[PDB]
Amino acid sequence: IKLMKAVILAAPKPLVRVGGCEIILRTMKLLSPHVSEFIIVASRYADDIDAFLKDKGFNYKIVRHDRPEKGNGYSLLVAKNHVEDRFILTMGDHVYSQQFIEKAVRGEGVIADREPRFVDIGEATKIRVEDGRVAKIGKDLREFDCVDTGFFVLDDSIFEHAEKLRDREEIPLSEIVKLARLPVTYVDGELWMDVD
Amino acid sequence: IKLMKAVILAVPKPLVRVGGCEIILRTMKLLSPHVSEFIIVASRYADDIDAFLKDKGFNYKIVRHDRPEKGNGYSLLVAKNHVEDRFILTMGDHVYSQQFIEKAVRGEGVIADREPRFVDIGEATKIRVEDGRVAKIGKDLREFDCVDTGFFVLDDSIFEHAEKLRDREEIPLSEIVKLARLPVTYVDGELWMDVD
Repeated sequence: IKLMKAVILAAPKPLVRVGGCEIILRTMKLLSPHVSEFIIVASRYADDIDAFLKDKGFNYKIVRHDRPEKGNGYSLLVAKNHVEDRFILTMGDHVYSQQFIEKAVRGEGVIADREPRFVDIGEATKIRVEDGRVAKIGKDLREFDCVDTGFFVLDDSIFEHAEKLRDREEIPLSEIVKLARLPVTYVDGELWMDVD
Repeated sequence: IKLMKAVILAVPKPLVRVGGCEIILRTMKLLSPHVSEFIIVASRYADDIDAFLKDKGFNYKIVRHDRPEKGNGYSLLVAKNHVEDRFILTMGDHVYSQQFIEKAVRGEGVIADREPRFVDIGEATKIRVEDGRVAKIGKDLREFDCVDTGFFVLDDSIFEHAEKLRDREEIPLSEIVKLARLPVTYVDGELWMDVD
C-alpha cells in the first residue's frame, strides 16, 4: 500500500511474547513495508515500550496520556494531531499473521472477520453490517454478521465523531465506530487473536 | 485415537486468555474426545488452576510439587505414578489448533514441526533427527531438521531415562528426550505457539 502512519493503541499486553516474539514487535515488523512512522499511544507503560523499541530499527513516536480509565476511544482522540488524512489503527493486545496484515493494509474502515477461525465468537466484539457500514457493534450482540479484528484504516473524518464523546467518563472505540457508521472491509478466516 | 491419559505440565500461563479462551481450556476442550483422564502437574499456581477447572466438565487430577526450579523434566517425573503405558504429554504454555491436535494425538514420541509457520525459528527449541530418532535438541542448535512443539506421545520407558537425572539441580525435558533418543513424528505447518 501507499506509505502511511500506523497508530498502535497500548492504552503488559504489547510486550507479551507470543511464538518467541512480542505482540507489538510482530505487528511492527509486519506493517514496516507499508508504514512511514509508528505512533504508539501509551500511558502507564509508555516508558517500558520506549525502552524496548529504542534498539529496534523502526521509526516511532510515543504519544503519552494520563487518562487510561477513559478507554481506547480517548487513546484514538489523543493521536488527532500526530496524523493527517489516511492512517492505520491497530492494538498492542492482538497478534496477526502476514496474510491477515497484507489484506487488512489494503482495506477501508473496520477490518472485520466473518469467519473467525481462531477466536471464540461468544467473547468477541461483534458487528451488525447494514449497506456496507457499521449499524451495531459490541461483545453482547444478538444479531451480527462479523467480528471486530483490532484493525482499522481511518481518515481525518473519524475525529469529528470521536469529539462528540469528549465529555463522557469512558470513551469506547466501538461507540466512535458506531457514531462514525464506518465502512466495513472483510478479511475472512485469516489468523488473528487477542491476548487477555 | 484409543482413549489415554493426558499430562499437562503447568497470572498463571495456562490461565492467560488467547482468543477469548484460556490456554489450558483450549487444549483440554480439543484433547477431550481422545482423553480418558487429565493429569495437571502444577506447583505455585495449583490452587488457581483447580478453582478454574472445577466448574468445567473435564475428568482432571491436580498433581502438586514444591520444586519449580528443578524444571519441566522434574514435573514429568512427578507424574510417574499417575500414568501407565501410553499417554499424552503437553505444556500449559502452548496454544494449539484442532488440525494440529488431530494429527499429533495419532503420533508417537516427540511431535515436531519441520515447517514452523507461526513461531520464531531462532528462539525455538530445535531438533536434529537421525534415523527417525532425536540425535540433538536445544534452543541454540547449529544443525537441525525441525522444531519442538510442546507435544509428546510417551510410554512408561520415559521415566527410566528421566530417573538418570534425579540428582541434578535442574532437569530440562529436552535432556530426558535426548537421553531417551525419542522417535520423532512430524506435524508440519499447523497452527501452534508458545506464550511467554
